[PDB]
Amino acid sequence: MKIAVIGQSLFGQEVYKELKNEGHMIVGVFTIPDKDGKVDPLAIEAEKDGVPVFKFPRWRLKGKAITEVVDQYKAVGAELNVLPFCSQFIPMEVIDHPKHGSIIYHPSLLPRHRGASAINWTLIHGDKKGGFTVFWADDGLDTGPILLQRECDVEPNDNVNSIYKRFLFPEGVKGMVEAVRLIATGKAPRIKQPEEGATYECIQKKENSKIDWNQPAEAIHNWIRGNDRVPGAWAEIDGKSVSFYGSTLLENDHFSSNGQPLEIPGASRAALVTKNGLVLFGNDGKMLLVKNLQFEDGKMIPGSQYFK
Ligand SMILES: Nc1nc(O)c2cc(CN(C=O)c3ccc(C(=O)N[C@@H](CCC(=O)O)C(=O)O)cc3)ccc2n1
Repeated sequence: MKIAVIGQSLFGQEVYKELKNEGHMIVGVFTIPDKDGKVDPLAIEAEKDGVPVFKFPRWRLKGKAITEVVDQYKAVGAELNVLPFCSQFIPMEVIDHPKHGSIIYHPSLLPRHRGASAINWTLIHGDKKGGFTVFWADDGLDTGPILLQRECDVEPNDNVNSIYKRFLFPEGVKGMVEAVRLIATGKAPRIKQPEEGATYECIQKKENSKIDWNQPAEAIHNWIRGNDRVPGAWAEIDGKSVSFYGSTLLENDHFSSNGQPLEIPGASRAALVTKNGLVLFGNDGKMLLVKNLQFEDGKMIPGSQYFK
């Protein structure tokens, strides 16, 4: 069938590639404009195939959909919109335009974790189970009826990147492909989302990923891994804004074997720089270990080397 792909990043590219190699006509790709001279991977792949690439900076403006944008989209004649990882909220005149409407990839077990930072919050809350959902877009935020859903285990030391690469990405690509296949054969369902279990969380940017030190070690661990690597949980250390990556809960050891005292404003007590990384304390006195630190200037250094 004729598909419009509205998304970005490598996930958008992979969904694009699998759909076209299943024989669907990609009549248009609608991704983000290039910034810093870099073309989005989805735009790159599509232009090689002679598929029309669009790079709208915005779809809606002052409450309403932009007219020029909507008519450019409508011209490609999509029978279905596929939104692999669309970072932009889409006007209903676009969503409802195709024969089959629009389906959306979302990396949480809806109704839980509605919102664009669902993966982050899956970890921040320390969910034991995560996964993704392919749903039919409606006017609400991640509220549309479910087409399919897939579940995975959350590992105690999973960060965003690791659960994304192990499961959410590869199985998500196959889920998007299977969903389109169900639509084509005309047997895809519309499972209305249950009210019970529905949650919303804010979008995770750098400013609101600042660390609250006044929590148990486990909650700090979940927070840090839940923002690793983007946007990157951070805290003030000696006047500078320092980002934390690669957290693991740590019961061992005393002390663990000495190490160097590092004062952190707001921390329940002083941290310890050790040979294996930065040991941090929660308010319950328990410990976590952070492998990597990053200052505002982007260079990553091992926590063991803070003083060196
Ligand atoms: N009609 C419709 N309905 C949905 O549920 C959508 C979900 C998504 C995916 N998403 C979260 O799962 C999602 C992604 C980004 C955003 C978002 O708000 N992005 C911009 C705003 C873009 C805008 O306002 O147009 C931002 O706040 O940074 C919202 C939801 C994308 C488009 C959607 N369009």
